[PDB]
Amino acid sequence: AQVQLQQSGGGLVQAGGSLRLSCAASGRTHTPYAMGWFRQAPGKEREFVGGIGGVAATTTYADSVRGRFTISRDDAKATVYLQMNSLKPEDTAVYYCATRASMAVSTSPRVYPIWGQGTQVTVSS
Amino acid sequence: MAQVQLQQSGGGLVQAGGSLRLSCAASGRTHTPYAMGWFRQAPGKEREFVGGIGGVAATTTYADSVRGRFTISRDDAKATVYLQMNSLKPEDTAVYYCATRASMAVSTSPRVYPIWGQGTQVTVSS
Amino acid sequence: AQVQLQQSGGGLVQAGGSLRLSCAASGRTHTPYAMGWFRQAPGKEREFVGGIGGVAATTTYADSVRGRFTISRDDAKATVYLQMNSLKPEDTAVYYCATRASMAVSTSPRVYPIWGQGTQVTVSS
Amino acid sequence: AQVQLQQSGGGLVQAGGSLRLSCAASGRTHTPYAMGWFRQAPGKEREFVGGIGGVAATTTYADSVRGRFTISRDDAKATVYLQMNSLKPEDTAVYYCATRASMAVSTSPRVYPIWGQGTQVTVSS
Ligand SMILES: O=C(Nc1ccc(Cl)cc1)Nc1ccc(Cl)c(Cl)c1
Ligand SMILES: O=C(Nc1ccc(Cl)cc1)Nc1ccc(Cl)c(Cl)c1
Ligand SMILES: O=C(Nc1ccc(Cl)cc1)Nc1ccc(Cl)c(Cl)c1
Ligand SMILES: O=C(Nc1ccc(Cl)cc1)Nc1ccc(Cl)c(Cl)c1
Repeated sequence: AQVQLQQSGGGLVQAGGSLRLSCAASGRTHTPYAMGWFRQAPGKEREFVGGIGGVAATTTYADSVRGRFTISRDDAKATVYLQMNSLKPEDTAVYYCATRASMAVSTSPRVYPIWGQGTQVTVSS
Repeated sequence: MAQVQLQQSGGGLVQAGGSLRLSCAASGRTHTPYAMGWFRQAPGKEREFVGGIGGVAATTTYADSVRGRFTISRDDAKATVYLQMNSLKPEDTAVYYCATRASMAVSTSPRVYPIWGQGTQVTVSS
Repeated sequence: AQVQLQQSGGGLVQAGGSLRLSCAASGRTHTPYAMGWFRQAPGKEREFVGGIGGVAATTTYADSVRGRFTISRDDAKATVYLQMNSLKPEDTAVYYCATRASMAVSTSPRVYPIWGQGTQVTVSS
Repeated sequence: AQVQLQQSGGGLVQAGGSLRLSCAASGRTHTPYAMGWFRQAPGKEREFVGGIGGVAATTTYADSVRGRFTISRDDAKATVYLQMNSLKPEDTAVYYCATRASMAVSTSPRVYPIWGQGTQVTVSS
């Protein structure tokens, strides 16, 4: 692979809690390229959460996470973050970052050829 | 005695085009929907608004000169607000301050914020 | 009410993670005086965690936290910090700082007349 | 290439004042590896100030700073701090942090391949 994505920072929190995930990229990195966050809960397909792309770090969000989750990036560290607030039990899933050779963010996981390892996030009621 | 205390971290010297993350950790009677504003001040210059975050939905606002380069976010449970800087320029050199007030509305005037961080130096070499 | 201690910095940490607590002193402060750190889990008495005192900022630690926790102090801010690393569930507890009119760090809570209000630290695994 | 360190927080202080420097590590970090602090005044070569290393986080100090300066570590944030107290004008210098692929602390700058950018510190009369 041209690029390797290493994820950090999940765990188990109570409803209303916060977590921050990181996705550190190494290899032939290019920070304007799209980084997507996707999650997969038990029994479900990979659902798009949000993405970041472009020379100006523009973000886009799924309806179910807007306002609560925030995506950012540190260019010099080649790292993209997913800040999660007001967490809900329904947010429980394995979270993945993924990237592709385009600035454009897509909702389809299938157009991202490069995947991080996944991080479990679990939210108690 | 203040009702809230702001403790700033991060900063330093980087090259033009570099990146930094600044942190502003709030303690005491904290209420995370209240506005947190970032201001900067370079030696011999007036204070100026950088950007801010506020509201239940974490709405952000920025000065024109930093839009597309700086991003503000918050971590409610750590009661901490971050200012992510990318594509840094010599022009961005200054002490950076966070500030807060008992209102969700982000104001661009420093006068309306009664509570201040201690500042952190950011130097961007030419 | 000769010196008062305001704590900061508690909360939920994931197993293996880190947290810094703060204890700020106000009033007729003497930074060479001993600041003790103690914790209490439900169903146990306040047990000594560690402490700092003297002009040289000498420290001492309970066996179970040595290597993992560091105490330090900032004289101009009249603040003492508890840096905690490699946190595990056994560390979950309400954590207190305390002081006394003496440079000697005592392991007994009874000889400290000044207490901070305490903060909860919860670790899940 | 493998780890970067970013230093924070220089500045002016009065004699008798305190200051806290940070050294944030990023990349393929290993937190028990040795991080040394050095200082250099108007061209004199970097003299050792202190270091921290090992699983149990052991600290070592130069004679000229012991007691007054303290080093600690936050493993979660891959950051090392140097807290400075009772500062005096002879402490005026550029301070650096450095790291190496070994737990062992050494007093020689040479054996640390990785260098922070340096922070100025100035202490007045
Ligand atoms: O590098 C990246 N994305 C990326 C995005 C944000 C940050 Cl901070 C860092 C890296 N993508 C990339 C690079 C090369 C190829 Cl071939 C492909 Cl297919 C993708
Ligand atoms: O608490 C805050 N702001 C704040 C904003 C964001 C975060 Cl993550 C955390 C805290 N302000 C506040 C609170 C009380 C008073 Cl009196 C005043 Cl005057 C201001
Ligand atoms: O001041 C302190 N402790 C203290 C410790 C560390 C720092 Cl950084 C700052 C302050 N104790 C004190 C002071 C006065 C009295 Cl009467 C008594 Cl009874 C205790
Ligand atoms: O990681 C480190 N040091 C370090 C020290 C303190 C903390 Cl909190 C975190 C990290 N060194 C390192 C790591 C890799 C390489 Cl190749 C080299 Cl050459 C050095």
